[PDB]
Amino acid sequence: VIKMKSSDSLAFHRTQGLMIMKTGPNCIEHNEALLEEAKMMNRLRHSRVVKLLGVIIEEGKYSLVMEYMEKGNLMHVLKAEMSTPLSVKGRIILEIIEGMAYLHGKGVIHKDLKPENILVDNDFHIKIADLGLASFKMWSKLNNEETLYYMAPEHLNDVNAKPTEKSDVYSFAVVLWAIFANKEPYENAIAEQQLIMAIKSGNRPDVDDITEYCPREIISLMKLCWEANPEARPTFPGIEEKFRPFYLSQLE
Ligand SMILES: Cc1nnc(N2CCC(C(=O)N3NCC[C@H]3c3cc(F)cc(F)c3)CC2)o1
Repeated sequence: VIKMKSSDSLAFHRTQGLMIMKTGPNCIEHNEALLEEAKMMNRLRHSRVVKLLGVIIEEGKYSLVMEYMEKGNLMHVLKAEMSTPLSVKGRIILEIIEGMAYLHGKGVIHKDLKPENILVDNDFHIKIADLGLASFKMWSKLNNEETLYYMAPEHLNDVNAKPTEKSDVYSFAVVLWAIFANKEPYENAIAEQQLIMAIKSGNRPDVDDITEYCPREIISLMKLCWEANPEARPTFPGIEEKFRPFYLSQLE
């Protein structure tokens, strides 16, 4: 089931086309649990969510195979020479909301939503990725064996609090900012105790640090989504209800 061979990093699959792949002694004790987890994550099927295409479960060699995304991540695309128009940026936002509302609907809480986890195709359409394996516990353990700017403040200096749907809504708010500032927030200052405590105090990325035009509605949306109280933040279906009419009438 959903098993690949190395005989079948950018990888040209033998029969099913272009794909992205991410590659220790074999431990038969965890192979069944890894295969079960990949099958589980493979059940996540949405137009704006990255599709986990396959796995390579071989002796001492483990790999995860996802689909190809030509233009790389959202930060790479924003920091490019050619500027991205408001209509494209607004579409990217709507697609992020859709992909996140799908994940939340399937009980998946991202925990690590950031521009590096938003992949872009040639046609500037996006897909939500989990490149840091935050939603794979079995496979994350293999990766570790012998950025905090998008993190909700309830998790900063508090590892034990269980993340929620509202933890992702906070991350979205900073992605929203980054889309308009065309850069990473907080002047790219090393994640420090000064910075963590400041964010916890109430500090947010500088809205006035956005030089290009950002509509009134999008500033309100990011300010509402990065609220200190998680209960005051909207849901992704809630955000969609307001954002889809705004994109159609004003941004498209
Ligand atoms: C190279 C390379 N480096 N990493 C990988 N992976 C690991 C992440 C995988 C991934 O994005 N997903 N798995 C299936 C659905 C999707 C997903 C998206 C979310 F927004 C949240 C999720 F919980 C899961 C793709 C393969 O391949």
